[PDB]
Amino acid sequence: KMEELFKKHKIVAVLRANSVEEAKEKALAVFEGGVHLIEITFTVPDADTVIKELSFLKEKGAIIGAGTVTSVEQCRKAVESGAEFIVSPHLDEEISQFCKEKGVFYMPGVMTPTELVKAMKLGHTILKLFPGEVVGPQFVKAMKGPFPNVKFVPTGGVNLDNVCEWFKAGVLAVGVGSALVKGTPDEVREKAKAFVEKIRGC
Amino acid sequence: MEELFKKHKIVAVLRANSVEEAKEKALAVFEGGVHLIEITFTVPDADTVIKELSFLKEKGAIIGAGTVTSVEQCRKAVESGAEFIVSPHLDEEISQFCKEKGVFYMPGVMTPTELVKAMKLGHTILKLFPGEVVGPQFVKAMKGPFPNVKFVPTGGVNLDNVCEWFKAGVLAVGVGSALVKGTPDEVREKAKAFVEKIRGC
Amino acid sequence: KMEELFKKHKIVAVLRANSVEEAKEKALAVFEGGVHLIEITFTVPDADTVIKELSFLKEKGAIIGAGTVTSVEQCRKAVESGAEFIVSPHLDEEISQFCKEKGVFYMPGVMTPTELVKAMKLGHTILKLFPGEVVGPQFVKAMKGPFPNVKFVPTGGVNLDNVCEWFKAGVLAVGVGSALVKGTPDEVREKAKAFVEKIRGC
Repeated sequence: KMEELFKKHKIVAVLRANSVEEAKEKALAVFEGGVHLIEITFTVPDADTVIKELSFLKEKGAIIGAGTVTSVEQCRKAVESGAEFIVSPHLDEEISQFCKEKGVFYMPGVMTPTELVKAMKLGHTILKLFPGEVVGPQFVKAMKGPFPNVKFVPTGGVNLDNVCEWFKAGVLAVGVGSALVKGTPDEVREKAKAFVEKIRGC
Repeated sequence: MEELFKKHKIVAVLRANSVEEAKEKALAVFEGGVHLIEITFTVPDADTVIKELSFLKEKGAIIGAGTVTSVEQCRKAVESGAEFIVSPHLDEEISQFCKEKGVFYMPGVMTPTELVKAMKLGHTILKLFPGEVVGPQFVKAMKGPFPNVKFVPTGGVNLDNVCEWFKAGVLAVGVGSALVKGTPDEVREKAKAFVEKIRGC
Repeated sequence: KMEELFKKHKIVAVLRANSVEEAKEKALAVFEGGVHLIEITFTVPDADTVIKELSFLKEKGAIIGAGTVTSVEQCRKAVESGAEFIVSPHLDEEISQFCKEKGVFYMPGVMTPTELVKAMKLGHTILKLFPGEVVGPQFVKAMKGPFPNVKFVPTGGVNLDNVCEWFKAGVLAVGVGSALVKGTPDEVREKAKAFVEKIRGC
């Protein structure tokens, strides 16, 4: 289910905020601007409450998941609250096993070939590449040869200026954080439109 | 292998879409002066390719396997005559198998922590991958804390940067697409250029 | 205590050298130039001798530690010789445990988010980022989002040109090797003065 969605939409909003109220406002803005894939990070206070209270956005077509998951306890709260996918900055075998038990899509984050192979051995072929800015599109191109079956979602410093370079390198989708989600809701809505249009343009 | 890497300085990392293409490129490269030939397991029937190139060993070619990601692949490569095993990552299971089998294994590493784990498994010659991400800078940085580790970078090594890599302190380089892509004739020629450029530094 | 000393002093001299006498010459030079945090690496011959012999600087306010610690054996010798902190290029769980037991500050080095999370699970929030020149201040900015409580001390290529960029990126302190330590004692002392001024400035 999830693979096809990331393939279709090509962008996930990585939602960081300092309150439940701010996170909800930003999720709503990104969605109004055309971003349907929305990751509520666990750096948001009461992130699980946010996910539960965004059920109304799901009714409209939004796909709400959880990010910055660094423990199975957070993963469980995320899933119980309605998360449709789980993302972490790192590779975590425990979270991977939890998500399989629940039948929930997990996208671990990797930065190295060894992390990549460990993730692939746990059944993962769609990987978050984090921090993408640091390793660059070059990393994605380098992985093509040895790992033709693996697809990346680079996250970390993705912005309007570098988004097309990532798609030129062969990426499945991008995770956009601060370049998308910072600002007044009107600003965020218009940044969401800018990103959707930028991607449709590469 | 240590001494072979030291002497030859270049390993062709051979990716190809067929057995026939892989064999023709391995011959091209050898004819152009590259003695260390790594048949990656992304080559279809990479097993068969290594076995069918076994005769080149009699001409002094050293045929190994690359992109080895499981012990099952490792077994097939060794069974078919691979003289060395290379992977993009550090694999404890492949390390152990190659230790018992008495075959040289060069794991790939990208970080100081990965490097240290590989050293603890008995390795001091490491594939650095992807070289284009981490660069000569990484090789120079490792000389401080780990003076006795030596790297063989794979990834983006080309005619313009091969000498910088050797300036940074690498033991040999692994060259893929810059060497191996194109037709047999183009590959044999690019092989010659790399040997001369490397000798030239 | 070390967290507080890092924040106060902001720069650690990372001493590599080919002899005891060279290491001591460089330590004195850097100290006379106002760098109080001094890391003797275990690539210095008889580095534990260097640590013991520099003990007199401690009454002057120097804080002397050991770096390039790659085994518990070296860690035990360093602490025995008077090392007040321990640093490694990598994350070593055995060293972390030993240092925990002995009650000595340990700063493991990490280069990836997966290594970072493992180090956090071992109790570390202050991390060496190595090699700094490969991941850059962009790694430090990228980590602020998911790991807002983690503080970095980059080592690798920090120099007078980029030192303020690392601090502007959010680093707690910097580890400086050859940009600081290379040269005649007189040269090293003036570079130490230069680094302390430049850091105070930004």
